Amino acid sequence: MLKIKLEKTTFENAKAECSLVFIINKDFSHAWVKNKELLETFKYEGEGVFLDQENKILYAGVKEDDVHLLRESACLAVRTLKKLAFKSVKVGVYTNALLENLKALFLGLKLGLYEYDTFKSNKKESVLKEAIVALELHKLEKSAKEALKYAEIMTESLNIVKDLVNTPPMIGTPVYMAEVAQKVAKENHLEIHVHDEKFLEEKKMNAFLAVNKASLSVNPPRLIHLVYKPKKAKKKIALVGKGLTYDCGGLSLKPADYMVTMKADKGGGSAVIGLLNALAKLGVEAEVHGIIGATENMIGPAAYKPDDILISKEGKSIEVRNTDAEGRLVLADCLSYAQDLNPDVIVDFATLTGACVVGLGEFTSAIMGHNEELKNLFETSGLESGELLAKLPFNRHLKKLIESKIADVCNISSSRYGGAITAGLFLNEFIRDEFKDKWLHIDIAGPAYVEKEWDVNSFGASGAGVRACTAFVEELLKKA
Amino acid sequence: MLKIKLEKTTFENAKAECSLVFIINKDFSHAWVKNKELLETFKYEGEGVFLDQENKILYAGVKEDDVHLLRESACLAVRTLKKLAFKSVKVGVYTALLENLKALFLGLKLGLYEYDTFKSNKKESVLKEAIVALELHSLEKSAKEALKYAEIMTESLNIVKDLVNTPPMIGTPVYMAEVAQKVAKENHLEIHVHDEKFLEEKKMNAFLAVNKASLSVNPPRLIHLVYKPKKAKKKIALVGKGLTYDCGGLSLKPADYMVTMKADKGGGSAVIGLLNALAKLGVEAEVHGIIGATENMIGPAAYKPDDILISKEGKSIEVRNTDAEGRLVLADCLSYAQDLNPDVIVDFATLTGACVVGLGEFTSAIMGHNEELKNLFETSGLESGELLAKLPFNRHLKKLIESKIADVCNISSSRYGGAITAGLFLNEFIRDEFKDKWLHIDIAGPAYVEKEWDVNSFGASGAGVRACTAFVEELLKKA
Amino acid sequence: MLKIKLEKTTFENAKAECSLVFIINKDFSHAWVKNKELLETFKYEGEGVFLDQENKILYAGVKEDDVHLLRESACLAVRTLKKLAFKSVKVGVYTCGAALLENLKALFLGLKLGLYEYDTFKSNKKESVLKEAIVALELHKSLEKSAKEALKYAEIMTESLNIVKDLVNTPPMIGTPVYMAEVAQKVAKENHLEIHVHDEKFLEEKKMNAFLAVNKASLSVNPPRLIHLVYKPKKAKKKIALVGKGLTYDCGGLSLKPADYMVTMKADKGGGSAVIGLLNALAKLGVEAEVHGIIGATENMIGPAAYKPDDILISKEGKSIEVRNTDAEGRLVLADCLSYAQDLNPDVIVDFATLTGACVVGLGEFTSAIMGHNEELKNLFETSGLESGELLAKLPFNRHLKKLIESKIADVCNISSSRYGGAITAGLFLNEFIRDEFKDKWLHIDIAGPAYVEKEWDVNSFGASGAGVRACTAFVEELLKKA
Ligand code: NA
Ligand code: NA
Ligand code: NA
Ligand SMILES: [Zn+2]
Ligand SMILES: [Zn+2]
Ligand SMILES: [Zn+2]
Ligand SMILES: [Zn+2]
Ligand SMILES: [Zn+2]
Ligand SMILES: [Zn+2]
Repeated sequence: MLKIKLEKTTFENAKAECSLVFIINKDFSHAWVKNKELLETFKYEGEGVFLDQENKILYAGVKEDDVHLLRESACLAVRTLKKLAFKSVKVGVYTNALLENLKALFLGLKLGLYEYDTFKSNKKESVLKEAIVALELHKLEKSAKEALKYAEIMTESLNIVKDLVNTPPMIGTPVYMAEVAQKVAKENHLEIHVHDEKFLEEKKMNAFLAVNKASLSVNPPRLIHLVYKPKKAKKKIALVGKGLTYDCGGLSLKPADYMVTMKADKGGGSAVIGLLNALAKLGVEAEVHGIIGATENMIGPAAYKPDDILISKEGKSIEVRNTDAEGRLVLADCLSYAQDLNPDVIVDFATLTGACVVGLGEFTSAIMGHNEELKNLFETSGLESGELLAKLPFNRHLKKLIESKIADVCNISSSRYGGAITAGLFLNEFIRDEFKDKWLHIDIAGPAYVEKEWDVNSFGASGAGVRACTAFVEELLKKA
Repeated sequence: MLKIKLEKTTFENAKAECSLVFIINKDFSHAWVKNKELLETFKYEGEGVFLDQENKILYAGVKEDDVHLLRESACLAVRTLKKLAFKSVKVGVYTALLENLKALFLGLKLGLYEYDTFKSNKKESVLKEAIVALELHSLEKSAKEALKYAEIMTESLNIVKDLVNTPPMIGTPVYMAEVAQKVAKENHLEIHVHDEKFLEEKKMNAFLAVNKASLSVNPPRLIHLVYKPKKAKKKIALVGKGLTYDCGGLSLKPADYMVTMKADKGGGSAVIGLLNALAKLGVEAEVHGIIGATENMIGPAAYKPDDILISKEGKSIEVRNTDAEGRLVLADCLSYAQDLNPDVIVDFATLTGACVVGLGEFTSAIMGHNEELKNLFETSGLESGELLAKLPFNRHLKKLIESKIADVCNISSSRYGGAITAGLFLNEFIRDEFKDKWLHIDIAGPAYVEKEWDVNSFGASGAGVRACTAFVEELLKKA
Repeated sequence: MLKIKLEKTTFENAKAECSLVFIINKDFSHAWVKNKELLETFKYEGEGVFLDQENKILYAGVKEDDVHLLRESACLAVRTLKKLAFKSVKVGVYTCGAALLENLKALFLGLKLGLYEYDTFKSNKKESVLKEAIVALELHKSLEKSAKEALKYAEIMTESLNIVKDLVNTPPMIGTPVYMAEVAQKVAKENHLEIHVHDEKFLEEKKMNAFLAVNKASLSVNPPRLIHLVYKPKKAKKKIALVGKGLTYDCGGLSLKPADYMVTMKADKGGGSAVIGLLNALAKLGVEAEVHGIIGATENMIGPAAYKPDDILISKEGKSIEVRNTDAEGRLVLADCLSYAQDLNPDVIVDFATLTGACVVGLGEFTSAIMGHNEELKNLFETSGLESGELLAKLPFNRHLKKLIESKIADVCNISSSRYGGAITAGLFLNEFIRDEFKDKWLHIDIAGPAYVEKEWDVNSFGASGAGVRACTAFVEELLKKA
């Protein structure tokens, strides 16, 4: 809740309790650097932050003239000030290019306040409450206002997602996800449907139901369906999300080291809820459907099993060989329900595979699908939004590794290599021909939840997928 | 090899002891399908091969009208006929025309390859020739061009494959050098073969560290091939990991992961084959092939987790795992490569398991800074029939190879991003003035695979050779 | 080194390019807190350091009035100042809960230790501008004589510690057993000590086959060294033998260590290294005792000549040893070196070894284990050692543990038959090689935890700590007091 006040005034004349000045690429020459000697004395060379005490100026380093590094720096700056006693900070303006840099600056600043400290007995309300932005170029009023609108909506949407994903699993049940979705629907006047295991049975979503069987009597599943219907709809978009509120691996039980952080296996479903908040408040011209399959994957005497053969809603049978490959079962059924809506575009988000993380690192999501133009659009837009992405290619050799001797498809690969992609090729088996060129699969298993601070993300949930998909939709609608 | 004869005749008039007919996308309607009824009776629907016994016609299915699937079926067809009694097969011409003809002739030829040297039941094939009727399903010009590529590329691939398949007691660093010597003699190439004393003079201590355990058994070799044509539009350095065996070192591999490590020399072998291909194709570029050859063995002299190595470039390396040895060898070989002032540097290595986990066994990773250069390699490589993907660097991953007691650590602090942090390790040894001239290709996946797939027999594939050849040809076009 | 200058003046009139003031227990009331308002505005509440830029004052928090936290904070202050542009810092004299002498020692040693870091191989490494601390002889709450005594201790102990740390931090390709002998030779030359460096033939003649078995794998690459340093003062009240495990690298042998466990094994020479540093310290402190430093140096490598599970070795002492795991090699080298040590007929024998993983599992990374039979001797080492700033714990033998190192085909086994009590059963194994006439004169110190830690803690930088040197030094001094 960092308020940003835009003011038609010079940086020098603007009034706040302290000052923020960015040092881009180690350039200390600007007028705003009031006491350069002080920096020399204490050897500040532009890496990280430095507080001039006398002048009450916080300097924040930006290693290269780069919009993404500016976003990071702004976040680090406000993180720093949050611990101090200044109620307000003033900052000059740093910079299509102008709009993107103002978005980065304002979003950066606002995300600086976030941390998941709900359970800390020492949590303190920040004194820092406002950033005063002097509308004057470091090197317009229309752009600032637009950027500020984005920053407020995106900050709110990301923090919704981050709060949901960070919520511990005894609390963050499938029912709890549905409640978060209800608030978002009520806030934006959206249509929402919340289906239970009875609906799932009716629609023959037996893959989804299988995953939930261990825990049905404790925490029943929810299929959550949000709809944003605007005045003008240029496209119909289905966003499909894995809402595994806890994943212990089922009977194929995860080792202890790997079960921690599995409250974040609802990262994909949570991003979809945040995406409907963001896309509705931005008022995009598209009918957007947010579909979340929510359940735990627990172990117990009613668990689904290695050797079970499940009949998916689409009709294809699935040999289960490992119950820890559960996200793709839930997704198989949720994608089927999505396709019944006849959307122009389907994007699914999932913390699907460990192999993705092994391949791309913790900070980068994978993009899969058939339509290269579509995959490129999502990548380019996503990269610009500040998310790290990489396309991973299908091939015919990988496709063969998910065959089953006794079912239509196996829920794991016969090889220990290519897991993220064979997982995407599993999902493909349930994408109808007439949707294969309209479909994107985004595996956010890495950056959805990371146990350290990085970029604009505090320890834990990051809200991965939200910015990227928002940018993707906006660019898509520009062509439409 | 498979002799391919180009004849200006109709398919019908051409003569051979059997016929090969491709069935594209289940189209059985063509005149060359002599007896449709037979195929109906025996339920042949165009998947794989089917042999018309009376007419002596082998049908080979191509699932889609696709040049790469054609290359695959052509290989399967010859594999099938290799076990039969026909000395010759005739085939029509299938169709851009150039790539199709290249795919056809290459695929046909590769169908004969099997690593069967140590098999006691091996017989010589009866099949010697494919008669190609120059008739579509000038032409002769394109055909003669595709056949020249096919012959050079088959030869080049089989050089790489025989070398990679050679078991480690035989395929020593010295053995690699001898193979490189042969290629240089056949191609009138300049060649230098340096030993551990040269390494020592050049202060290539990361390289030497990996070899220390086994120095007294099989000494290391730095192999330097040079192709220098009449006209050189570019200077190109090709740099290969030549680990002729990798047991992991003191960080010993589990038994399950040590099998196939004779193929840790896949990158170095690719480079040897590339100089064969690029010299015989007569490309207008000066090409240097640089191969760092050694084993990574375990013993009382092995370099150790906790060793801190001074690279030739001068940066220090904290060793935390002796099974990340390839990047040490390459660190020094890249430094040697850069002294040559090349316009382009590409390295090939079977570098990381994480690459394989990430992309699957059939696909190589492309890393670097220059997007235009990576894109050229990717696009040309895919067209050559190799599977590739670009993997992106980022600033977060770069932090993971930091060391508290050296300039860089030879492993990442994270379990995640292995192939890429290995790429970022290599990057610390690429001078600023070469960072935009550099490609890193991780072929740990497709270099060696324990089954047949596409045009590849069990074992070595020759991965990297086709993709880099196409990359070079495309590159010189723009120069 | 950080030059310390003692000056007879007030803190205020002393001159330096910056000041250091400790803030104890969040009390900001002292006159040396020049601008108290500044600290409030920027929410400095006494945790860690805070720099008053305008006044050039570094505050360093000391959570309680405690001599050990003072030592830690001093170190932090100088670590912080090392990265700045000040050539000199001035500080006053602090007397926390120790006494004046121990507080002076803490302050001066902490300050000096703040400069250490193992950065030899770093390319970015730069010399620090910070060269001196000006100590103004004025109490925060004979002073000069005590300060001179504390300064000498801090000077000798800093030097001794950094010798151990440089040696332990040295990577294994370089830090061979021969390299260990060379460092010992330098120490000997510097201090005019007797030194003997025995090779594998001496080991052979003395029938030290446990020692030799460990070395067999790597004999042809790096021959072993038995290092024997001797400090002989005019007046010696006691003969003290210090015995150290000098495994310059331990890959585990044929019982190969997992990869994640083989890293840091350059530090398996921590015990031997501490003994080398201990002779430097004790000679320069001029202690009144004949001190022997015995170091068994070798690698424990894998190879075709490596000693094996099922090998049965005849120790120098005569007892046969069933080997069931080659990664329990330190106790074999120590069996033979302890035997050698007892041949000196010392009054006290202390061995130091990075001996067991179980010790670390038991006490944590920061604490050493003390074993032996003589409770009073054990207590002297513990108390002395704690006061010196090392963390320590006595671990008790018992008869049930002793049975677990029995062998069906030899006199003793080099591992226990149980997964439990590893550090203690290793100590009981050592005991089998301690003659009856030395059982009440023997201490075994397992420094497997603190000798090497992969982070900064207390006064120790990433890596080697020099664990054991401060503790043993204090123990010898206390011992000689009563003698
Ligand atoms: Na994650
Ligand atoms: Na492979
Ligand atoms: Na330790
Ligand atoms: Zn799972
Ligand atoms: Zn899951
Ligand atoms: Zn390796
Ligand atoms: Zn390797
Ligand atoms: Zn050991
Ligand atoms: Zn040891």
